[PDB]
Amino acid sequence: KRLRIGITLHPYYSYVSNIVGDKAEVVPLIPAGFNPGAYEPRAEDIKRIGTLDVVVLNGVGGDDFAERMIASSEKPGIPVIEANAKVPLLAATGMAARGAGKVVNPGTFLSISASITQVNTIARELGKLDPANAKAYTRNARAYAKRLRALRADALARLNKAPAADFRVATIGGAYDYLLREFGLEVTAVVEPAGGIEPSPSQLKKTIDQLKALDVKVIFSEIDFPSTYVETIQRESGVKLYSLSGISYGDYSAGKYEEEMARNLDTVVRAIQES
Ligand code: NA
Ligand code: NA
Ligand code: NA
Ligand code: NA
Ligand code: NA
Ligand code: NA
Repeated sequence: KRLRIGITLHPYYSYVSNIVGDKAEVVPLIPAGFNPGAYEPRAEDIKRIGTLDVVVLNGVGGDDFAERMIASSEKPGIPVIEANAKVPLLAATGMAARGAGKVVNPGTFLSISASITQVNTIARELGKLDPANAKAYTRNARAYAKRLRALRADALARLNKAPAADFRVATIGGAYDYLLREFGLEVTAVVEPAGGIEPSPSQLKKTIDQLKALDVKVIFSEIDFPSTYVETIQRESGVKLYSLSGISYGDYSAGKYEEEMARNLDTVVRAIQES
């Protein structure tokens, strides 16, 4: 009776939940506790696609697993929502991105303005599939966007207090590229991620060497290093390492996206205010 909407990544559960409310069912494609980098979808997950009416996709490199799961299902021609259709995309850069054939950065969801565009795109397409609830989906998308804009405005107001020189930062990877660009942060250099969260002494040395060579004091890292590594990096290079949430862990909830974006924007503001 109610429309059954498939979702891939955690932010899309928040988007769809806030758009539909109780009027439709929001169905995660892959279970909570599992990251699709790497996790192999079960027959149970593929069978579930046969119970859905539409699948919302990031569709720009964030959820390639979803298109493969759909092709193997009982509904390969199921309606799909390309959430990023109207979102201007950022290039994926570095040795790793080039070596993987990655053209675009898919983390559009870490931008508030991009999330608003995706929410409006989902709400429009959902109403085409379920005309009876089209008015409600639009009204909910408007209320959701309003809350999201207030979050963007609040962070932008707190950064307005800070001088333009403080906005010169650097990164380890490009995971937060859409967020940093949106909040007017100038990325001086991008240090290529080497060796994971627990790098070898040789891999850590190379990172510290690349960091001390920089003229910035704040670094946003894609790699969430344990405190001992952070402590060593900071003491040996004089930079301050900050990590943000990629909104990809634990339970699916309607509030997850906004709760974690609030915190990410708190870290960015704290980083610049402390510099
Ligand atoms: Na990716
Ligand atoms: Na489509
Ligand atoms: Na990345
Ligand atoms: Na060494
Ligand atoms: Na720190
Ligand atoms: Na759930």
